[PDB]
Amino acid sequence: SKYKLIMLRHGEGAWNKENRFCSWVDQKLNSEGMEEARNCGKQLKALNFEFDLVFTSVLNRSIHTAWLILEELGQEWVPVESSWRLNERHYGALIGLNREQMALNHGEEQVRLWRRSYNVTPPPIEESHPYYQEIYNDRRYKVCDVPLDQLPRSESLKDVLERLLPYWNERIAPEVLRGKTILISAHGNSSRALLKHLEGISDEDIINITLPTGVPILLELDENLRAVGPHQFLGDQEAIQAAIKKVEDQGKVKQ
Amino acid sequence: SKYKLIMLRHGEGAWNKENRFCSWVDQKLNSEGMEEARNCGKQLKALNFEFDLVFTSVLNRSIHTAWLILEELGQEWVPVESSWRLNERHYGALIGLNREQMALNHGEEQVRLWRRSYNVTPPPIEESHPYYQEIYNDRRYKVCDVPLDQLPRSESLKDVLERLLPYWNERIAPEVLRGKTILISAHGNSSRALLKHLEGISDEDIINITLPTGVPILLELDENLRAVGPHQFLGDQEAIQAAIKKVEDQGKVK
Ligand SMILES: O=C(O)[C@@H](COP(=O)(O)O)OP(=O)(O)O
Ligand SMILES: O=C(O)[C@@H](COP(=O)(O)O)OP(=O)(O)O
Repeated sequence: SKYKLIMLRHGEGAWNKENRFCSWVDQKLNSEGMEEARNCGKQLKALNFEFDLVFTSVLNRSIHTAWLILEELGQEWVPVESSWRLNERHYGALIGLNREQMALNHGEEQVRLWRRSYNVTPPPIEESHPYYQEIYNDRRYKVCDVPLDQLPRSESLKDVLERLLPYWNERIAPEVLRGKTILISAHGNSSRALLKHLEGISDEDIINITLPTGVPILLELDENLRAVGPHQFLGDQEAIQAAIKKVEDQGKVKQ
Repeated sequence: SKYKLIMLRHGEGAWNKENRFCSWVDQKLNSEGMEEARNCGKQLKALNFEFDLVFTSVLNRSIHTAWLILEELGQEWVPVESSWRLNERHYGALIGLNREQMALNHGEEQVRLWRRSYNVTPPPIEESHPYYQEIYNDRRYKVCDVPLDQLPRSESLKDVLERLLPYWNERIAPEVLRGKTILISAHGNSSRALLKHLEGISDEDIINITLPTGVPILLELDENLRAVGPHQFLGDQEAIQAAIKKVEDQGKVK
């Protein structure tokens, strides 16, 4: 048989309007991001989706996005599970910094490696970093399945997959094989990591994949939980392609 | 108090202005009801509550109340679990009717009996009722731990406790004993039901218990999960007392 699930990246936040890496900083959605979530819900309602389970990260923007979608669907009673393993990639010391500023300071090539490469690891975030405390003093990281001191201080996309894959195999994949309709409300790079795995994208090719925000991602899997075909985006394709470019352009020097 | 837990009933719903028995009909919170939820979260945050698990009914107003509370607490990550067993008492045929109009026509004492009695079972809702289809056709009841045809069509407060107690004993109680701080976002009568049980309130005394909306109810339990003392409403008692009278007045003429 074949199985379909929905994956999506939450919408806008104050920091991305400023083009700053947010990552593990628990920023809330802004008005726009909230609306993008509701629009995703309306599209899903149009397709008459009836979810059985929802998985999110422990970053509140991921959870609020799910809640907004469920409300649009009148499905607020559907079980939700949140895990740090779906958290956006940890950008380490790059957290809070302006992407275009990084391109000017280190060049576009380096920035593209930091943002999209598979193996490159961002410099780790140190205790002196402006957002260090706000992150590691939060109780949500004191009750994860890994000790607080063992949580990453930065992650390469490969690092993300290593901590996300076990969660997918052990808690999400089984539900898919049981025919459950699943919604994964994740982030830009945690989503790319999952896609890289399910579609068997190469270490090299994954660098060219950029996901637009607030856009339902359609993915169909076979009996072996491997992608039957490339992931697709639900909505106006031209607008989605333009949004993908805007994300890419955030790491480019003006011209 | 070896264990402490918070329970509360959600604020005003979409039918509150009309003062109609909502019960199993899935109406959403109105503007005021949302604020009541937010104020609850603020009050809980001021008292340093850190929840580890939240239980709600499957009625959206109860879930939304929990979500708003969690947001004020910055605890949106805390696990939430929902069950029809925490649903408000099923008002049967009385669903959709105006409380005050009933009081006018049948007498305040009669309506008070229907609302707070422990043993009186309201007339069952019938297929001809305006809100029957809307309730029993909903997918949330298709995936219950009980067959659709087995779900009640009306419930006395005693019936409510009977289908709520199992959920408490099997899912909630164990967590409390594990030291977890729990929040129960329930309803006017399902909350009364749980209180009767936990505080060992008599069949007669339970009739005089009316719970205010949007007010956190602190319950302190011992090793046997039995209330050590009476439930405590967290907030200004005078304002809380008025919130209670508001509920009682819903069944009074004028
Ligand atoms: O790291 C972040 O803040 C972005 C991704 O940024 P880029 O890797 O695309 O630059 O993830 P999001 O929080 O928007 O889901
Ligand atoms: O819908 C209901 O019947 C009320 C209780 O009504 P009364 O027994 O207080 O009249 O429960 P709620 O929806 O507010 O949680």
